Amino acid sequence: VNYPPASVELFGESNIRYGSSANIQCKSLPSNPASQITWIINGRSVPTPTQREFVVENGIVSSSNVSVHSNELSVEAHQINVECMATNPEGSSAKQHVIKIIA
Ligand SMILES: *[C@@H]1O[C@H](CO)[C@@H](O)[C@H](O)[C@H]1NC(C)=O
Ligand SMILES: [Cl-]
Repeated sequence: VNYPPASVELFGESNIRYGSSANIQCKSLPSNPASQITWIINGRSVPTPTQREFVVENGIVSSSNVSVHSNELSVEAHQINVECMATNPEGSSAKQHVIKIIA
């Protein structure tokens, strides 16, 4: 009856020009109860401004869209490591997405 999200779906630009932002979307796989989306940029948590929840047959999908801005403090070794985590009381799952900053 209750179970954690089995994984997350992570979509977005994989290469962007320095100074621009990448549109990143995270969608949890279905969970019960609903999961909270947390974002991690280069190893540190950042706010989740909004998340949107949908019901499916199994449980609930949580979705969050963010824009990741590339600048001198967010870029490390010419990339940005983005991780999305989906957590409910039964456990959590996560995926990472690497944004390359092109020269
Ligand atoms: C989130 O982004 C996806 C494309 O990556 C888009 O289809 C969807 O409508 C967006 N949702 C919101 C609330 O912006
Ligand atoms: Cl791309």
